[PDB]
Amino acid sequence: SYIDPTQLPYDHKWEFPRNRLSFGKTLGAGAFGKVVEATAQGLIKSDAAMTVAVKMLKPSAHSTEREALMSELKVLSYLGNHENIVNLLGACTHGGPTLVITEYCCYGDLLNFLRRKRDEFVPYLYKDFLTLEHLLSFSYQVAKGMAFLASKNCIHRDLAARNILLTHGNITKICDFGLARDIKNDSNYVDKGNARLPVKWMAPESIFNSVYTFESDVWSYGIFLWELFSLGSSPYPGMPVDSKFYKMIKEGFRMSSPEYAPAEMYDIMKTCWDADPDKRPTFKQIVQDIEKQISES
Ligand SMILES: COCCOc1cc(F)c2c(Nc3ccc(NC(=O)Cn4cc(C(C)C)nn4)cc3)ncnc2c1
Ligand SMILES: [Cl-]
Ligand SMILES: [Cl-]
Repeated sequence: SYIDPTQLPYDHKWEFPRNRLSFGKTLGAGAFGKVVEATAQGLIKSDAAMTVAVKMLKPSAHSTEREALMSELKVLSYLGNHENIVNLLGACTHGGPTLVITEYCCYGDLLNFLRRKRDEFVPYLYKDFLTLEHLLSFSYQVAKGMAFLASKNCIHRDLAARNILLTHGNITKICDFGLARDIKNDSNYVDKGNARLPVKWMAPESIFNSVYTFESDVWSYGIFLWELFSLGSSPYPGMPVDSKFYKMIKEGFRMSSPEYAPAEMYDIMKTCWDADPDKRPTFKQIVQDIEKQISES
């Protein structure tokens, strides 16, 4: 962390009346928070309703979780809108609990989308089959969103396919479910000290020294590329997170290329996984690299 989210300002232009929201089904829930599908009336200039996503806390939440939701709102307001990120539509900070209104993404999280599309995947129609072209586009859009986050001095800390949403026209949006994810029952989060952490996506310096940087997010992006080109497989298959796992990461063990990864995409993964953070590429360098790969395709 380079910037203190609590000190970031919230623009009151985002303020929306909560009585103009109609809550539907829960899209995701954790121990202290949830994301609900909702209908927002008067969000559009004309008298028309629109589907939105609303993040809110559960009655189970404490002062820490209340501050974390406000900190998330300040970060979203500070960042402003970007094509490759879930965008803020509004918020409710008066007359009740904090509500954060973000855009609805019709295809949901990228991880479940890849798992659902896995069997009909075509490397190279009405069928809407997942292709290598879509995977390259997804890699490019996420690198672009990450380059923008880096440019605003923001560290994601939990970049993974599960924190990517898919919307209209195979458009990816970096998100953070955070408290609206049941990390206690998610096998992708491991007990490490007093926390439940996504260890298989974390850079060694994050694991062993609690250091989160622009470079540690780059490491996670490399893990994300592995998930993407394996069509939603869990990283380090058959390897539990134990003493042997930590020893192997420290001693230089790295995953082999996934079945559908082009050699140039696996080259990015290897550089993302450099033990030296200074030897890893920046998100901007990754964007330029993928750009070249797409044009040459
Ligand atoms: C087949 O699928 C059917 C549709 O299913 C869904 C499921 C969902 F969970 C959805 C969803 N959830 C959601 C996830 C995260 C957040 N909040 C943030 O990301 C806030 N944020 C953003 C950041 C950084 C800038 C990256 N940090 N915090 C808000 C909402 N949203 C929209 N549409 C969804 C659609
Ligand atoms: Cl509850
Ligand atoms: Cl609250």
